[PDB]
Order: sequence, then C-alpha cells, then structure tokens
Amino acid sequence: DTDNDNIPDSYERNGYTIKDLIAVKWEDSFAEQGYKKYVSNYLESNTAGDPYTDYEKASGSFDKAIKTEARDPLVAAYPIVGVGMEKLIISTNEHAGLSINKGESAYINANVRYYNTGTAPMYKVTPTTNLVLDGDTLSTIKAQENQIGNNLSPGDTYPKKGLSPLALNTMDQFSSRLIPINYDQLKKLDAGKQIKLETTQVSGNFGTKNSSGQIVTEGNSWSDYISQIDSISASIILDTENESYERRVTAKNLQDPEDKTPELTIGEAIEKAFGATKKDGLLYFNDIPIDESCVELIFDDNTANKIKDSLKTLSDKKIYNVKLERGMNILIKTPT
Amino acid sequence: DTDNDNIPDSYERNGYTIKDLIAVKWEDSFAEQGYKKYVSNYLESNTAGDPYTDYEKASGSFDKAIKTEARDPLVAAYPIVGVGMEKLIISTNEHAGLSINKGESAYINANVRYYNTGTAPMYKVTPTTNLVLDGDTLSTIKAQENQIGNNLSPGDTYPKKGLSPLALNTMDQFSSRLIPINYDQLKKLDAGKQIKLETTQVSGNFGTKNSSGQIVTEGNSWSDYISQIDSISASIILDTENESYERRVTAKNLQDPEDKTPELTIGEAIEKAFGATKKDGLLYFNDIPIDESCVELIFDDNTANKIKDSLKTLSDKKIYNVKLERGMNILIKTPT
Amino acid sequence: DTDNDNIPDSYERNGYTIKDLIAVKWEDSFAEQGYKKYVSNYLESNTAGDPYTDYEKASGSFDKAIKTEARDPLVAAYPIVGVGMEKLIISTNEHAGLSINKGESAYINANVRYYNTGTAPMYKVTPTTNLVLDGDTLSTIKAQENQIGNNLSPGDTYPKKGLSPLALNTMDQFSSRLIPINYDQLKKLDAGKQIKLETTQVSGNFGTKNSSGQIVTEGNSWSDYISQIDSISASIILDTENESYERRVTAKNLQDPEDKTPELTIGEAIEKAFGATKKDGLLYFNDIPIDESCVELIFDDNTANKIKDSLKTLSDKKIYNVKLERGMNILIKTPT
Amino acid sequence: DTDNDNIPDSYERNGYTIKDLIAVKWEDSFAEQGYKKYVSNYLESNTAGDPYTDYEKASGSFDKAIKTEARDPLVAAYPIVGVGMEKLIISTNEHAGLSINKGESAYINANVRYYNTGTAPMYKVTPTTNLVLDGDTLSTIKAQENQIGNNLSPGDTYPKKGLSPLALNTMDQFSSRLIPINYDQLKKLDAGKQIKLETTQVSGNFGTKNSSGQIVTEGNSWSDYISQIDSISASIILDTENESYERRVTAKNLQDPEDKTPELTIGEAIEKAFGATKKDGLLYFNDIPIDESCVELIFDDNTANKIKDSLKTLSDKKIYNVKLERGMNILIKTPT
Amino acid sequence: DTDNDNIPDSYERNGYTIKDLIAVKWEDSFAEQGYKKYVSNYLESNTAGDPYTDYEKASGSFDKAIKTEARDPLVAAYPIVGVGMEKLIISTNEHAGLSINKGESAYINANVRYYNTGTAPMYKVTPTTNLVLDGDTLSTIKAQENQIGNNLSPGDTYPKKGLSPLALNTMDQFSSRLIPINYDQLKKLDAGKQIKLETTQVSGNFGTKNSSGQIVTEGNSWSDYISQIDSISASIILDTENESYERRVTAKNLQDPEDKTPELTIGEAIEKAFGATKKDGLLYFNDIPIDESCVELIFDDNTANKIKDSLKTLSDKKIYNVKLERGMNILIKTPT
Amino acid sequence: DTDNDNIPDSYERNGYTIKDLIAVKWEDSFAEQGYKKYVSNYLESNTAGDPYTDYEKASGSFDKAIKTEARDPLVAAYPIVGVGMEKLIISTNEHAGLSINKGESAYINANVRYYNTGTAPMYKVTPTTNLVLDGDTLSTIKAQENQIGNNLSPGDTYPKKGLSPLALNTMDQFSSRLIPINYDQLKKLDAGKQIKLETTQVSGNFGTKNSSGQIVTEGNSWSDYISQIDSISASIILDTENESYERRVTAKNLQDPEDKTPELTIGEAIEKAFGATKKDGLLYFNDIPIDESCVELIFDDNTANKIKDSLKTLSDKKIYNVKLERGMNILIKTPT
Ligand SMILES: [Ca+2]
Ligand SMILES: [Ca+2]
Ligand SMILES: [Ca+2]
Ligand SMILES: [Ca+2]
Ligand SMILES: [Ca+2]
Ligand SMILES: [Ca+2]
Ligand SMILES: [Ca+2]
Ligand SMILES: [Ca+2]
Ligand SMILES: [Ca+2]
Ligand SMILES: [Ca+2]
Ligand SMILES: [Ca+2]
Ligand SMILES: [Ca+2]
Repeated sequence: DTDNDNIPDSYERNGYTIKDLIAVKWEDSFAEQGYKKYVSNYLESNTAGDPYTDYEKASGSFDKAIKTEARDPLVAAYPIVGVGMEKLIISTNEHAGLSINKGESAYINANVRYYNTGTAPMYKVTPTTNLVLDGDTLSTIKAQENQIGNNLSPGDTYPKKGLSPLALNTMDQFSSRLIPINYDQLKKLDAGKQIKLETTQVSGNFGTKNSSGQIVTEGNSWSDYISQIDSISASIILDTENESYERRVTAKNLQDPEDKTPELTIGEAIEKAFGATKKDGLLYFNDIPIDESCVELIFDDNTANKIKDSLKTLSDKKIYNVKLERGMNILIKTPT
Repeated sequence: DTDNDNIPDSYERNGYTIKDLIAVKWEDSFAEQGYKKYVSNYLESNTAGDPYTDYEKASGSFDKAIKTEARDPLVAAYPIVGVGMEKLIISTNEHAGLSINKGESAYINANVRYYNTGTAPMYKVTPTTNLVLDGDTLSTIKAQENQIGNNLSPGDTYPKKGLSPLALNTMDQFSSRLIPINYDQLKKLDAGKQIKLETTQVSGNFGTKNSSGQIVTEGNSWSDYISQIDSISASIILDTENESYERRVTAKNLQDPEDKTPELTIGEAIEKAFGATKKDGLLYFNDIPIDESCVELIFDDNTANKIKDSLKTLSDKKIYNVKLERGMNILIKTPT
Repeated sequence: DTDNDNIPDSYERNGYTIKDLIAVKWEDSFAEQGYKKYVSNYLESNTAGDPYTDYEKASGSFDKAIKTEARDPLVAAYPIVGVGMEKLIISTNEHAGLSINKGESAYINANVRYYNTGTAPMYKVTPTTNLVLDGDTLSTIKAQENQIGNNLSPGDTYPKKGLSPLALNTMDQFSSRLIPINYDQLKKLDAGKQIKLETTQVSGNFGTKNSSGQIVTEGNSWSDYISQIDSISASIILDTENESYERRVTAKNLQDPEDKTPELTIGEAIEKAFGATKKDGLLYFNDIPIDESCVELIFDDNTANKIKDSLKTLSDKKIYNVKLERGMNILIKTPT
Repeated sequence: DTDNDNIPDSYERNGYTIKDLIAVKWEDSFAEQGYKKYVSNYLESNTAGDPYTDYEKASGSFDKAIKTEARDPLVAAYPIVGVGMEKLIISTNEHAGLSINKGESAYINANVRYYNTGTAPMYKVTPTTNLVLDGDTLSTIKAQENQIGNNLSPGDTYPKKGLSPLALNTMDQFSSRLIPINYDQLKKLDAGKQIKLETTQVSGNFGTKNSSGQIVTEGNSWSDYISQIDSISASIILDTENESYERRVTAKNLQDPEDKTPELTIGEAIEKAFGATKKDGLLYFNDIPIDESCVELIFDDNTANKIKDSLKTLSDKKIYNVKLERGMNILIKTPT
Repeated sequence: DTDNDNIPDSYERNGYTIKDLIAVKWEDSFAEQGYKKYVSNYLESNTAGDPYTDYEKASGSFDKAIKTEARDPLVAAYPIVGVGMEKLIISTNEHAGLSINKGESAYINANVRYYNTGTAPMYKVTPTTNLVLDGDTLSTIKAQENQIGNNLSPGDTYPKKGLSPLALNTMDQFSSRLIPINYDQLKKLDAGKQIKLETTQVSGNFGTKNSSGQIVTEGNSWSDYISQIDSISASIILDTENESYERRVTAKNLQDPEDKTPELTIGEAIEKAFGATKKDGLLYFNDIPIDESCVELIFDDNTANKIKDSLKTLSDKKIYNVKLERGMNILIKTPT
Repeated sequence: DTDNDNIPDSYERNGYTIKDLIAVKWEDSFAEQGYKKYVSNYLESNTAGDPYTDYEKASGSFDKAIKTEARDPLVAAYPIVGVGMEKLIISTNEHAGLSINKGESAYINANVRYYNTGTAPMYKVTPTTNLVLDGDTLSTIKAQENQIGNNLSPGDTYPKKGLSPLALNTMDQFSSRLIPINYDQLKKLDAGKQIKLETTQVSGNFGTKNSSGQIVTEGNSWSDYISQIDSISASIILDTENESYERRVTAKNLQDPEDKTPELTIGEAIEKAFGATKKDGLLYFNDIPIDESCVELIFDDNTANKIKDSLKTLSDKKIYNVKLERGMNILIKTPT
C-alpha cells in the first residue's frame, strides 16, 4: 500500500470490489449479483484527478447527486455547464424636443438559462458570459448575487422546466450600472443583425465531508481542478438528438515509465464512461446500439491522424480496438 | 456497528425504539404505550440525507420546531417555501411641460408573503424571485437585508396572520436602485395584462447543536443538501383544499446491491410520511380517510408508466401495494 | 444523572432547592426561610428551551437583569419587544415656476419608541417595521446603526421617560436614501387618512458568560431560539390597565411518551409565571386578586374548545383546574 | 542529507532517479527503459527557486498541468504570460444643438486575449496593462473581477480558439467609471495614429497540496517568486515561427564558493530545458534540428561579450561548449 | 552563546566563516578560496537591525534577490526607492456658449517611474507622492491598486526599460475622483512655471521563510524597520555619474558601555558596504579607484565638524582612518 | 521576586545595573565605566505605565529608536506629537451669468506638518484636527490613508526638512467629499480674519517583539496607554528657544500605603528625565546650565500652591529640593 488509500497494490492492479465498505478480490461469480470490477493505479491517491480518492469513488461515499458512472476510479467527476441565451430586449435612452445621448444610448437585457451535463453537480455557479455583435465583444459580464444559482444538479437546468429564464441586465459588481451600448451599434443591430452571447468560464464549488459528519461547500472550488483533469484525460461526447452527454476518461502516457495507469481502448472507455449493457458483444446504452457501424463517429485532425497511425498495425480493423491516448476528442452521433 | 451512529446493525435492521436515550429491541407490546418502530440502514450515518443522523432523528434531539413526522429516519427534514405575490403598484417617473424619460420610465413595488410547508424551519430565508410580464422576465431580485425573514416556522407565514405583507421595491445589493421598467412595457401592461412573480431558489440555514450546549445557525446552509435529498427520495404532496403538505420519503435503488435501505410500498410511505392512524385497515389522517377509493390520486407520465409496469405482476390489484422507487411524484387530493 | 446538568434525576423529579450553589432535597420547613421548590425534567439540559440550563436558571447565575420569575426552570427567559409610532412628518419635494416630480414626490419621517416586556433584556435591538397606508405596505425598513438601541432592559423603553422618541427617516443599509412616496399616495393621505406602522421581527443578542470570567454579547442571537420556545410553550398575557406582562410557560405533549415534563394546570402555571403570593387559597399578585371570579379571562377558538372538552370530565368545575397544553393563549384583564 | 529533502548528498551529486517514489542511483542501463538522470545541489531544498522542492520536482507530484520539462530540478516552473490587444472602439460623448464636453470627451473599449508560455499554469491571472498613444501613457488598468481569468493552462489562451476576445472598458476597482479621454487626444488619434497597449505585471497564484489530500490555490502568489528566479537563472527563448517557448535554466555563480550547483554549458541547458532527442550528436527537438549551424542565434551586448571572452580559451570553437552563466539571454530562431 | 543565534561568542568576536551551513573559525588561508571574514556582536540576534539575523545573513539563506554586499552582518538589507516624474498633461473641464467651472477647473495626469537602489527588493511598493506648484502642495496621493507595483528588484525600475511609464491620475482610495485644480493655479502654471512632484514615504513588504518550506510576503512591512535602522547606522552614497548606490553601515555608540559592536573606520566601512577589491592598498570597486585623492568626498556640517575633531589627534592624516560614528552622511563622487 | 520581571526585590529597592543581560548590585566604582543606577518598585511589572517592563527598559531591548532617557524605569516612553498648519488656500465654487451656490460655496485646503517630541516614535500617526474661525469650529477631520504618516521618528517631522508640507483637503473616510464652507463664513474671512487649526487627539501604534524574532506594529495602540500614564506622572517641558522637549516622570501618591514607588525631588527628576551631566553640583544639559538661578521656571496655580506649602517646612530654601508629586506641570525656559 504505497499510495495510502486503504487499497492494496495487488488489489488495485488485478481488480477489486468494495463490499461492506472493505475491498475484496474479484471473481467471475460476482458479476451475477450486480457488482463491478475496478482497476486503478497504486502510486496515486486519486487516479482521475478529481478531488475524491479511489476508495471514496469505489465505495460511493462522495455524494448522492453524482452519477453512478463516476463511481469508477478511471472516470472523473466533472460538470460541464453552459449558458443558453434568448430574448435580448433593448431599452431606449432618449429624453422627451428630443435628446439622443451618445456613448450611453440604450440598454440591453438578456434572458439566460444555465444547463449542466456530466456527472457532478455545481453548488454555486457563476458563469462569465461575453456578448458578441458583428465580430465585436460588447461586454464581458460575470454573474452577480442575483444571477448566482446554487445547487445546479446534473441533467437539468437552474431555471427548471415550467419557469421563465433568468434575467441579466447589470454590469457592476453590485446590482447597478446597467449595460450601455453605442448609438452606432444600436443603429447597426436595428437594421439586419442580432447579438449573440457566449460563455467563457464558470466558477463553482463542490461538496466535501467534514470531521463532524456534515458536508461543507464554501472554501472549495472547481477552478483549480480543470487544468489537472483536462491535461490527462480524453473527452467523449455523445448525442442522442434530444439530450447530450460529455465525459472525461483517464488515459496513460506511453513515454512516461512511472505512469502505472491501466490501458483502455476506445470501446472499453466508452462502456465504462457513458454506461452501457453489453449484449452479444454489442454495446446498447439504454436501447439504442452505439456500435461503430450503427452510429456516426466524428474526430478531429489529431485524433484522425492518431487513429490512422494506430490502425495500420492492427490484426483486427476496428475503431474500438485502438488504444486511447490523452488529448483525443470523440463525438458519437446516433441515427435518427 | 459499521456506520458508527451508536446503533447496532441487527437493531437497525430488525426494528428498534429509543427509550431513555438508548436503543432497545422492538416487541409487539411496545405499541400500547405510544412507541414507534423504526427501520434504517446500517451502512450510512444518515439514511434520508438530512444533516441529522439516525440516532439524532430517532431520539428527538435535533430541534423542537421540527415536526414529529421527521423523527422517522426514513423521512427527511426538508422545508419547502414559496412566495405569494399581490398588489403590484406602479410609480410614474414623469417630471412636471412634461418629461417622459425612456429606459427608466416607471417603478414597480410588490407585496410578498413567504409561506413554509414541510417539517423543518428555515432560520434565515432569502428567496430569489423573478418577475414575468407577457413572457418576458423583467428582473430577478434576491432578497436584501430588509426582506430577509428569520425563523420561518413550519406551517405559518413570515408576515403572520393579521399583518400586512412584505414590500419588495429595491434591486441593488444594498437598499437602493429602485426597479426600472421600459415605457413600452408600461404602456403594454397598462392596457390589458398583469405582472406575475415566481420564485426560483431560496437559501437558508439550519440550527445545529454546539459543544457548549448552545445552538448555532450562521455557517450552515440548506443549498448543499437539496441536491442530495432530491435525487434519492420520492415526493408526495397532499391537499386538504385549505392547507397543503409536501413530504420526501427515501427509496431504494434496486440495481445497486450495496444499498441496504428498507423497502416501502406507497401505503407505508404515505402513513410514515404524512402521519396517520390506522383503523380497520384504513388510513384516516386526522378524520378524513385517504384510501385509494375515497380520494383522487394524480401522477406524472413516468410515475403512471412505472405503476403500470409494476401492476401487471401483482396478486392484489391495489395502488398502495406497488413498490415505491425514487423519482416518483404523487399528489393526493381529498374530496370536498 | 442522564442529562448531565449536575442535578440528580430523583432531585429533578421530586423537587429540589439550590443552596450554597449545590442542589438539596425539598422539605416543608424550607418555605419559611424564603426558598422555592423547582420541578424539571431529567432528560434535557434546558427544559424551557431558553439558552440557560436548569442549574443555571435555578441557581441564579445567568445574569442580573433577568427577572426572578425566570429563575424557575419551567419559565422561559424570553423578551417580547414592540415599536410605538407617532408624529409622521411629511417633507415636500417641490422645486421653486414649480416642479412636481413624481415617483419621488415627498419624504416621510416617523418617531418610534421601543418597548420591552417579559423577563430577559435584549442587548442589541434591530426591529423591522413596515408602514401601511390604505391597506398598502409602503415600505419595510430594518433599523440601521443610528436606530439600533443596545441594552434594552425589561420593563422600560429604549428612549427613557423624559426623552424625545427616536427618529426613523432612512431606507438604505447605510444612513442615506430617504424614504420616497408617490404623488398619488401623498394626495390620498393628505385628505382623510393616516399612515400606520407595525413591527414584523426583531433581532437581538443575549449575554452569556465566558471562560475568563467576563460576559460576551456579540455572536449570540435570539432568532434561533424563538422557533424552539414558541412551539412547546403556552402564552399568558396579563393586563393591569397601566402595564402589560407576557409570559411563556412550558407544557407537556401527552401523545409523546418520552416527554418526562411535569404537568401544570392553569392556576399553577399562572402563579409560577407572573409571580404571586398565595393567601387563603387565592392568588393576589401584588395587591389585586387574579382569581377567575374577580378578573376577566379571554381565550381563542382553539383554547375555548380545549377548555370545553377538558371541563366536561372534571369533578370540580373551575377554569384553573384544567390541564394546560401547548398552543394555548390566555389573556387576563383585571377590573378597573 | 544536509538539505533535508529525503535525497542523499552523494545521490544528489552523482546522479539519481526516482523509481517507486524512492531515489536510487543512476546506471547506464536505465536509459533504455525511458528513465532520466538528474543532478542538483545538496545545500538547498529547491535548486531552481520555484516553490517545489527537488524531490517533488523529480518524482512528479507537483501538479498534472506542469510540463515534463519542469520535472528536472534545474529547470524552474515559471509561467510567462502576455496580453494581445485588438479592436479599440471609440464611444462619442456628444449630447444632441450639440454639447462637446472636454476632459471626459469619449470612451475607449479594447479587446484583449491572455496568452501563456512556459511550463506552469497561472490559476488566477490579473494583468496590469497600460495604454500608450503618441508616447503618452493614457491610463494603467489592472483587471477587475470581470476580466480575471482563472486556470490559464500552458500553451493556450484564456479565451480559447473559436471564442471572441475579452472586453476591457472599465477603470474603477468595481465595474464602473468607464475610461475617459481628452478631446485633444481624440482629435489627435482620429487623424493618423493608433493606440497601443502593453503589459507591465501579472499577479497569479499556484496550486499546492494540503494535508487533507486536496489542493489549494488562494493564499499563494507568483509575485514573490519572480525576483528570486530571475536573478539566478538564464533565459532561453525559441521561436518556431508559429509558436514560441520561453524557459529559465539555473546557473552557478563562480565567485561564490558556497554555491554547490552543477555546471551546464549552452547545449546541455538547451537540451534539458526545451526538451530534445539527441541523435548522432545533434539536437533535433521534435523534427527540426536546433544545432548552431542550422538555426540562427541572437544574443545581447553582455551575452555576446561574455561569449567572446569565454571563446578565446577553448580547445573546440563551438557556441554550445561555452559555460552558461547567470544573466544571459539567448534567442533561437529556426529557419523557415 | 548568549544571543542564541547558533553562533558562539568567541566566534562572533574573533571572526568566523559559514561553511556547510555551520560556523567555523577564521584562518589566513581561507581567503585564497574565496571566503570572507565576518565580525558581529554577541548580545543581539541581528546586529544591523534588518529582519534577518546574523546567521541568516552570514549563511545566505535570506533570499536570492538580496545583493551579496548585505551578506555581511554589519551591512543592513534596506531598499531605498524613489519616484521619477515626467509628462504632466492637463485636461480642460470647459463645457461647450462656454462654461468655466471654478474649483474643479481642470485635471492633471502624471507619468511616474519607480526606481530602487540598495540591496533588498520591495515586494509591494506603495509610494506617497505630493505635487508642488509655486511653493504650494496641490495634493498628496498614495498609490492605489492600479499603481502598486509588486517585486521591484534592486537596480532596476518597476516599468522596465523599453516600457512606457506608469500613469497617475486618481485621488480616491478606489479608482475614481480625478485630481482637480483651481482656475487660478491653472492660469498661473499656463504662463511660466511647471509642476514638480516629490516622494514622501513608501510602504512595502519583504519576503520571509515559513515552516512549510515556502516564502510569505503579506503580513510583513518595512515601515517598522526604517526607524530602527536609520538611528544606529551611517549612510554612504556613491555616484558613478551613470548609476547611484546608497548603503547603510552599522556604527557603535561610544558612550554606551553595553554596545559590544565592532568598530569600523571610513575605509573599512566603504569596502565592506559598496563591495571592492583591495589591490596595493587601494580600493578599486570594479575598475574605478575610490581612494580619497582620486575621487571627491562631500560631507555635511556635523560630519565635517566630527571629522575635524577626530583629525587633530591622529598620527596619520587620512580621511579613511577616522572612526565612523552614527549619524554621518558621506557622498563619494567619482571623476568623469 | 513578587512582581515576576526577573529582578529581585532587594535589587529593585537598593539599586541595580544590567550587565550582560543580567541584573547585578550597584557599587560606587561602576560609575567610572559609564554605568547607571536604577531604582524601581517591586510590586509592579512596569513602574511608569509604558508597555515595556522594568527589565526591558533597563536592559535596552525595547527598540532602537527610543531615546536613552527612557531606559530609566521611572521615565515613561511616550511620544507627544502635534500639527503645524500653514497656507490655507480657498477654491471658489462659482459657475460661469454667474451662479453663487450657498451652503457649498467654496473649498479650503490646508498644508500641515506633523512634529514629534519626547522619546518613543509613533509608527502610524492619524491626527484629528479641527478648524476654528471666529470662535466657530468649521469642521473636525481625522487623517485618511493619504494623510497617515508611518514611522514618525522622535525629534523630526514626518515631511522632512527640504520637503513641502502635507496637503489636507478631504473630509470623507475615503478620499472624496471636499471640505465645504458657507458664503457667510467666506465673506467673513475674506475681509479681516484668518482660519486657525488645532489638534485634538492622535492615534498611533508601537512596535513590540514577537516570538519569531521579528517585530510587529499592527494590533497595538497608544490610545489605551495615555490615560494610565497621565494620571500617575508629572510633566516637565524644557525650551531652548530652538527645540522643545516634553517628558513625563513617575511620582508617588503619599496617601496610598501600597505604593512602593521611589521618591524623587524636582532636581533628580529633571536630571533623570531630560538627561544632564552633573558638574560641581550644577546641572548642565549639553552646555547650557539649567539651575534654578540661571533659567526661568513657570508653574501653574496648583503647582505654585503645592510648592508654597512644601517650601515653608524646608531647612534649605531651594525649588529643586521640593518633593515632586503627581499632577505637577513645570516649564523650564533657558535664557537667550
Ligand atoms: Ca492503494
Ligand atoms: Ca490509488
Ligand atoms: Ca448503526
Ligand atoms: Ca445508520
Ligand atoms: Ca439532571
Ligand atoms: Ca434537566
Ligand atoms: Ca538532499
Ligand atoms: Ca536539494
Ligand atoms: Ca551568538
Ligand atoms: Ca548575534
Ligand atoms: Ca522584581
Ligand atoms: Ca518591577
């Protein structure tokens, strides 16, 4: 036990299961009772880089809002949130003779909705959105106390279904100083074009247990864990044309000989990340099969190049048999 | 005693009662003295996810404002509060020749009343209400120091009966910067329509004991416990046409084999949650029977589908004999 | 000694007296020296819910401003404060041609006086008062640093006799942003009606001893103890047509078999709460008798219903012999 | 072990390798498995001046976003960030007769993008940029809460590729007080010239491990480590005409006899800093050779003078065989 | 070892050297290897008054930005910083008929550059500069967050070479309230004269080691160490017509018999402070000799009087053989 | 050793000297080596009331900016600072038709210089100055962050010689809200009179040693030590027509029999406070004799009355032989 996470090294290498809050060896008969087999590394406290260790992830005492796909030590608990924008309303600043003040000529108010995907929940969201109009960033606004939405659960929005979206109209750190806009930009957008909004960063905390049996949120942050997770993991995004899922799977650096991380191919990583039931050698998700022939796979330039290099020296010419290295981005689009 | 909550595992599995602040086994003769039988899990400190453990809930030393229905370890102590709005008054901003300034053309002041349902009290309420007019969110306001109402007890309002409702007219973090509204929206609402208000989130603390014998409120929060409770519990709401009650009951995930949570049907969950006296095999609440034939039951699409699947393989065709799984939403409307 | 408040259980059940800072048994000869007999429960540190325990209350080391009626462990130390309003003065905002600005058309300044009743003193009062005019809450103002009055003793006002009342004219968290009022409301109140003011909540601290021999105020609060006291106690208010007294007496829940609280009738609760000398079987207060025949008793609907149910099965038909349960509200008006 | 960094002095002098989190001696057969040989000093906890020690750097437990070139104890982990500016937009402040207010005659809004080079990431960037126009510093602005960009990873920008740049338009500590500009400067820049922007300083924190197994960011700073690193290290910057790299390598002061730092020439420092594979005695980077003949080397006056003094007494007349002393600045431009 | 700085008293009196982080006696053969001989006092932890002790100064573990001349325990580590001002630009506040508002009639913006001399660096500079015009202090401004420059290294400026100077235009604690100026002063300075700026005080922290192996800056200050150093030390300033150097050397009070400080003449103090190589009995600095005949020496009235008293009773009539007492100010100007 | 300040009671009563940081008995031969004899009390930690004890004062480890006259335990270390005012400049607030706004009709800016006398330095001065004009206090201003001058050494000013005085023009807690003045006061002072300024109180900290070997300033204050020192000490002020000195000497209350303080006459107190060399039985200061015949002595009414009572029963009719009691104020003016 070099890593000191109450898991033996042989257990962490050859497979283990958590039963009655203790680790036991893996046998083939354990799969009939609903158990799972986990493989991790014996030189690190947390394999995936998330703030929970291997034993906390495998036992399932991190939280009760984190999905069961993040119980695997090789799958990182990481929320990916975004902002959906609509209904930009313009307030005229003319004084009634008339008085067309320039510089501060109108005001803009937007309706936003925060959406979360992934596994973990964000307990205090604070997105930073910038407004783009005709290739010109008008402003960059970080959410104030009126726009901070606590306990954004995974899979649902902060303004829930059946509720009107949030309003964003202020710029100051406190709720004052409404967003101004030039007269030239006002006359430009009144003719033909619209204003788009995009997110840049989101800051949020996570819940951790205390020594008194309670959980605590304030003091933690996700901003110091994004840089660690994104550099050692590959990103797989699946679209079912009605919902979307984004997952990060840990990979092994082949050049480093001190990285005793288990090696996963594309198919095993997909099965352990998204959550699927294997039947007749075919992944099936809930009902929709996600094999290579049935669905469409979208890569990047580097991912396609790496797959092309790793496909020339394979006995079996399948995409899912290619070794998964860090930095890959995979998109899986199911047929309609 | 794996969970370390001074309750033995056999006691926690086969039923137990708290007498003289110690746990004892359950016998059939204990029901004649007014005692209750509790079943919990032996692998978790708190079964329902509320910040009080099984022993604290069963003994009854959490607080003296929490209802006796939350003494059961399977019933979570969770307040559900809301905002009732009335009497939106409009202040004209015309200067008297006239001067109709646009952008900031009028002001709105609303009267609000905070209502609490459930079991636990919220010790420092801070609701976040947004105003909707013609499908357009005008503003989203979080309550300031003048609108924060401490010690909102369960079953009653923060402005008590015989008192005028609270006033909401400010937008800034401090008490300044009255709510503006466009001239177009002013002329729109002056003709035919009205302004609605809805709640989005409420943040509040809870009282916990200290090592000095006193209780402490500041430092705790409810926002980190909503996401844990709502993902592992089912929600039952009962209407008596004059008051409403909302309760959350813990359920068991069948796929997870490490969840040693007791299994409850619909009838047992209703009886242990709302509080009822069983007579001739019929639940009776206070006086009004709440059996399946007498009252009306309202489900959702997923709840009705799950009940339809679980009803085809039952020897007795009754709704209350269906196993209760997580995610169900049940509404019970009594006849008038 | 289960409760661990250095009081034995038999002493706490059969009666005890504190002499030389230690507890001794009660004899009939102790009443001739001016001693009192106390009964409490042996399963709780503090019976009445106030932040002082049974031994602290019985010995008399809580404070020296708390009344001797709160020395009894069954009587809670709880201040009830209120605001008396007068002399609303209106400031015109017309600019002299004239200029009648709407929205912010005048200002209001009120004179307030904080009054305290009960036993304990409030060490830092901060009342929250709302102004009602023609059934319309104009504003809700929480007292700022200029309106916070420390060490409000029981039985007297914060602006003492011979001093002009406090002034309330600001709305902002700091001393700025004077209270505005519409032109319509100004012309409405200038004709026939007046503006009333009511209190909604008051936040205040209490003094507790430290380990260094000093007392400390900042850090404590009364807002977390109102919800506990008001749910387990009955309220008795006595009027002598010149002063008023409000007291809370602890009661026993009959359905709960783990509540080992002593049972008190109406007469014993009145005698132990308000403070009276028994002579010829008649309570006498200071000089004015407060028996059922001499004075007038006012109940509520629930209190009268409970008394009617509990009066049909009594051998002696007297009001003071009825068992006192929680939730009762009693008013005692002495004849003039 | 004088320095107390669990590394023996003979190990730290003659070469060592970290295997299974313990230090072992270096043999020639270890290079075939992918291992590296490290040399450090035995009188200091951290040789390069970065906040991580020799054992933390050599083992590789500092962070997972730091590049593998900073695993060497002689290479300092140090981010170098900068600001790229574009799209200065001017807002007129004329009131429409006209009204040309002087002093505050227009406003300027800039679009900025933060770029990071080096090894370590900056976890909370706060650049300080000043605007120069016609040799006149108009203003110096430090980034506010809307312009602070957390977790700026090495090798990429804070507004990532495919996103519009950040907006800078405020001057006050809070988001208010837009940037003013004189009428003379407005008429000066409207004719022929443009406004440039430059960075002056950047403040940022770094992530360090805690005793609870988590990492912490707030409390640390980079501003107290720049002065230590820059005085004892030489700077080498390499340009590949599409990306740039900047590295700092520790050097030895020859006059100080208590500096037991290993001596490195130019070639060894380049190979250990930038990261290169030696083949046939030639450095090759990724594919592009970076030998003295193939690429162009740019020095300063002091660097060229020191190389000229150290080149007259060399048996082999090569640039890479010159001893590297502190204060040198080297630029390596690859051919196109 | 009375002073408890792990240095023996005989070692501290007769000379010592730090080798392998331990103190050893001084021999004449140690000068051939590059070692130095130090003399200090045995009754004080730090002889010079700087926040580093004798052992920390002699070993060289204080910091790596402090010059090697401050390694001597008799030379205090003390930065002397100043502000160089240029390019005062005037902003007219006339409104265009015209409108010449008095009191606030124009604005002034200055360009400043912070320069550091001495040994230690200032880690957070905050200079306090006042503006003088025609013998009238217009304003006194302390630098805000936009004008605070961290890690000002010794020997170089905060806006480095090749960068435009810092801008100073605000007066408020936050970045607001631009500097006003009277119309009389505006018309006075527009005719013939200019505005000068001078520094009054500078506040800055210093870096010290922690128990966790890191260094910490916030919490320390230089303002409590200026008064101690300046009262017990003499100041020597040397000018080479292109750079300037300022040093403080500790002196001994002759009247106090409990001051066991070593006695230094002018020549030994100059050699140990500025740093010089002795050759043929002549100081030589880098190359320029700084003997009494070659260069010009400038004193004050008190310094010249003390030298005149101490020169009448000397066997050898040289300036450098005069005993150096506290309070002396010496200027050394090299020939051009 | 009752007082526990590592000084024996017989040593503290019969005289003692601090040599090699330990206390030794006094002999007549110790005066030839430059030593001093100290007498203190054995029932108090600090005799004079200053925050340094008897051993700290006698040894000389308090600070290095405190004068040697405060090394005596009977002389309190106490700075007396003041403000010298000049150059009140008036800014007109007329708008140019004209516009003479009343209430806020002009502005005043003063030039101030802080001077320190006594022994100890004030490390963060914050004087509170009020402006008097025609017997009317215009305003009372406490110094803000721009006017706070750290490390005010004894004997010199905060704006040193050769520097322009500080500017005072603001009134708000932050640097805003310039000082207004009425039109009536403006026309009153423009004719014949001037505005005077006086100090009322000054708040400042002092430096004390820490357990880590450093000194700390923030957290201490002088405001809690003025009331203790001024009630038990007599004040002697000496004028040499070019500088002034103010000292406080501890006295003994004759009525209290528990005050074991040594008794001092006027001459011994003057010699031990101001610092003088006794020659031929005559005090001589530096060169100017300060005997009763040569210089002029100025008392108050109470001081002259006490001297008249204590002079009738003296064998030798000299002023310096009168016992010095607390509350006396003595002024010593040397001839010109
Ligand atoms: Ca392990
Ligand atoms: Ca592990
Ligand atoms: Ca248990
Ligand atoms: Ca349990
Ligand atoms: Ca007890
Ligand atoms: Ca008790
Ligand atoms: Ca070592
Ligand atoms: Ca080392
Ligand atoms: Ca020593
Ligand atoms: Ca020493
Ligand atoms: Ca003593
Ligand atoms: Ca003493």
